[PDB]
Amino acid sequence: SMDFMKPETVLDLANIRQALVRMEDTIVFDLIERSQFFSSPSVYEKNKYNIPNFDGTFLEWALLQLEVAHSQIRRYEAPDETPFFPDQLKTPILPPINYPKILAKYSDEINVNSEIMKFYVDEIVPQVSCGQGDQKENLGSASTCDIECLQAISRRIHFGKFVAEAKYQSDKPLYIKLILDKDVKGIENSITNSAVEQKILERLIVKAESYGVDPSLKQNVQSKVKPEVIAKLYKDWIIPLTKKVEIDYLLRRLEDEDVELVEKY
Amino acid sequence: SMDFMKPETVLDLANIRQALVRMEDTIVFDLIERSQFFSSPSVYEKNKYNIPNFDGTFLEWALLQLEVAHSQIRRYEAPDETPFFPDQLKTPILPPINYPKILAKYSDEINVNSEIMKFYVDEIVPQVSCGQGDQKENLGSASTCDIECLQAISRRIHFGKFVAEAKYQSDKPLYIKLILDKDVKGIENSITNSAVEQKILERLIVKAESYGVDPSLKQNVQSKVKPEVIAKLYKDWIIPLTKKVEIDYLLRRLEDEDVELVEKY
Ligand SMILES: N[C@@H](Cc1c[nH]c2ccccc12)C(=O)O
Ligand SMILES: N[C@@H](Cc1c[nH]c2ccccc12)C(=O)O
Ligand SMILES: [Mg+2]
Ligand SMILES: [Mg+2]
Ligand SMILES: [Mg+2]
Repeated sequence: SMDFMKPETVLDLANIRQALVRMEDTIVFDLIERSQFFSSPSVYEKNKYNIPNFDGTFLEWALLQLEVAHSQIRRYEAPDETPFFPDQLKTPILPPINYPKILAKYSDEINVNSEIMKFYVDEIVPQVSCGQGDQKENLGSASTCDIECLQAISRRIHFGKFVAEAKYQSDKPLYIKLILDKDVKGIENSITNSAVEQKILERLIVKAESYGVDPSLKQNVQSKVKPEVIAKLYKDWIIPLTKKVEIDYLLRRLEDEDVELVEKY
Repeated sequence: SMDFMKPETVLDLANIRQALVRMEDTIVFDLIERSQFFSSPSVYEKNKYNIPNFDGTFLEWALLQLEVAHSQIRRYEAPDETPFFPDQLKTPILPPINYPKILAKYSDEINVNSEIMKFYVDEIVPQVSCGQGDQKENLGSASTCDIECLQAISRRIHFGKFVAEAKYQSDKPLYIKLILDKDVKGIENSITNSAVEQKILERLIVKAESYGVDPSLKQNVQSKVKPEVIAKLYKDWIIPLTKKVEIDYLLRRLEDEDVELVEKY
């Protein structure tokens, strides 16, 4: 029932988990589409193409163009959108959506898109690609799929901000105590549910099978993305980084609280 | 095993079959992602928003921005990409890929993207959207999903150029006699296989259920996109328009053959 014009429907743990489940499908679809192309080392080589006045990889350059264009139509006014190039965005040409306040004022500074870009290129691309290879005529196709994947993974991971804020407002006296202690381990314990995480991993295995296998053949019955690769993407990267976002958000949460935490400290 | 650097592997009717089948997954995935948003009438209303120096809908404006950016990196030098705005593209900033010749010289002139935009907006959007209504904070999200859908559908329909050229080269003598005699029905009969059409259709219904139903919930099983809507999309629009591309390609095929056609004359 998530409605970003109604904060109470966004800061609802049941609505949040339902959206997270739906994001599993989105991410799996995007990886399956990226599995159409080879490892494509040229996409991720720094300045392989001497694009004038630009420094970086081809993927970074194509991502920068999309981000710049999407900033013109307010994509990063949304609280569930976190840009990879926050300093290079331009003023939108459409008037503001004017979202209600949901997250604390500093929330845009919680940005781990650099670590996402790093593990996506170094760990995921080699594992979801259909093979090792570099086809010049698929430079653009592969990098567009990369962008789709990168933006779905970044949305999922930075959704931890909504998880953290909803958890904060359900139990302010506990979290005020933890934040003033800087009890990083305590914060992690308060947000972690290992049993739920294992059941996410198991549902991902079945989604990779059901979405990644053509349902017309039962003679070449392999999934076009390895299910354990999908499960490992969450276990090793997406879930730990979501918690880092949540922890970093809470550690600064008293910056945007009334000094009536003198009551609870 | 299509290698667009190898013409013999592209004009392989078996290789074309597999690529069209792989495109079924891509289209179903995109419609499934579009089904997250409402019918969004504001996206498709002409000149609704205050966008300088432009006449059209917001979707058309956003699609134009993308096509212009992608043309800078040679997307429409590819013979399997057909632009929606062919007269508004920009000069590429990268040197060309240099594709070998696969299709006839006039191939870029057969372009049914106007028809695709029309039936997508008028017939597909209302049937896949989660409901009727506008949601201002999802104008961007819904338009981007539309663009993914439109580009996947356009690529599938304009793939009929490769189909026609592959058929033409498999049995030349047959087709010239037909093209010489302006028999659109005889050409239509030679390229139509109704039995395979019913088979891709039955596969689509199964694909819609496998990709659109959360497999952890496989009593109330509700697909994200109605299986009958995906079937009717191919039956009423995609298949007929692909054949239209094929006939219009073959009807002009003699423009790119030396006049030793006089043999078959
Ligand atoms: N596959 C071709 C054409 C293409 C498809 N989508 C693209 C997006 C961007 C650039 C190019 C493309 C290429 O990579 O060049
Ligand atoms: N949902 C918001 C933010 C957003 C997400 N993806 C987008 C893509 C383009 C533009 C905006 C967005 C909007 O449509 O405004
Ligand atoms: Mg997607
Ligand atoms: Mg090659
Ligand atoms: Mg897609």
